[PDB]
Amino acid sequence: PKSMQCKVILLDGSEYTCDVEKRSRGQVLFDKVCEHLNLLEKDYFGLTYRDAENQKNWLDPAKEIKKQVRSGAWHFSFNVKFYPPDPAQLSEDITRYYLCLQLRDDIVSGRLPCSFVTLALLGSYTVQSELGDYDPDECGSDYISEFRFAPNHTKELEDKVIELHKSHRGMTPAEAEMHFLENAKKLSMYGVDLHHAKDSEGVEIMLGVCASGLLIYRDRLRINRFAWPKVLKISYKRNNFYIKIRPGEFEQFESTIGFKLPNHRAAKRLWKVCVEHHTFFRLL
Ligand SMILES: CNS(=O)(=O)Cc1cc(C)on1
Repeated sequence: PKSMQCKVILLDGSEYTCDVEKRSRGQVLFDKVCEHLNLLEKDYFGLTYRDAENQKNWLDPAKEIKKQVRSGAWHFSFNVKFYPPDPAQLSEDITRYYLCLQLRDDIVSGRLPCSFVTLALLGSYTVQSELGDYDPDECGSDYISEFRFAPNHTKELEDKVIELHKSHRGMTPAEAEMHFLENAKKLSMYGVDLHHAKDSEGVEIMLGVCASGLLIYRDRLRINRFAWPKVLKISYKRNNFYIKIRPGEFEQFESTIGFKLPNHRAAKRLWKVCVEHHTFFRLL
């Protein structure tokens, strides 16, 4: 029984290595990584790989790993797939922990834009969670944390992290992680998966996929939103993505909105993440 070596980048930046039978479904590898992480609330997470075009794809747990990675290396990342709008209601602290680690990467990467004050406040909770109570002995007037807090670090930002860290004396790691999440969950790009696209007129837009629905970013004043309940049918054909928008009261017909994606693979990927978000965040 032939086994393939799998390498998974964990959210703390370390590498987990295991073996699975070469005909294994994605669920097999996912279960091994989740057991390694002592993670029970597995439903919010998944594994990503890079396709032949270097695009991030979700590893489908129902399908063979080899028929997804195809010609590519068996290298993956462990990531949050469904960002909970209500992190307080997750049953375990360790779930909230992995969600914080993902969000810290969302912030440092620039995928999750954040004001100066929120960067400093999120930083201060991470520092409290990881070092515990503020200690002056560690930090002088010229202190710069090992912690990456932001896409661009400034001395002013480091100073504000410390000032807020001082206010958190006695806060437990679980408590600081919950505060991190209560702030992060409010950011306008929290849990928004962005896809480049063109509207039916050729104008360049972003489509955002998240808990509350499909978002269409056209300009800083032209932002459309389709709550999942208002979405009957999601389809793709060639380079095109389509959503069937439910008839308004007393309207005779559904409305159809069409987008142009860069290529057929980009259209399919957007369709799949939409269907998965629609299913997941249909109901409670
Ligand atoms: C605490 N989790 S949440 O995403 O905020 C709500 C939710 C969705 C599903 C499924 O289970 N719970």
